[PDB]
Amino acid sequence: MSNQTCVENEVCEACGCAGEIGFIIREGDDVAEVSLFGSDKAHLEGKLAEYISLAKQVYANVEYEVAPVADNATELHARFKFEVSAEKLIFELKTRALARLEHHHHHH
Repeated sequence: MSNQTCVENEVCEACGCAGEIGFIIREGDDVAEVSLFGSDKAHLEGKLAEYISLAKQVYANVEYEVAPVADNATELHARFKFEVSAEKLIFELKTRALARLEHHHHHH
């Protein structure tokens, strides 16, 4: 609960035996990762609906999958499948801007 941060990264993944059964979408250039966070799952689900709208807009019949998320997870793990890496940069740019609302100045 220290005021100053201090996350230990050092070694990560690899030989981590993290999981064994296949269920998530195979990683590749045609796959993109999305990380969203908020007050809780309820708010993430609402914001998630908007994220999908952009996905369909950028790519028609877009496919996506969401891994297990707890109610107090505060974070949502989702993946999207497009056709080229560019879609990830354009989709991620608009998706981040949507949540970060960096478009235009103040509302008033």
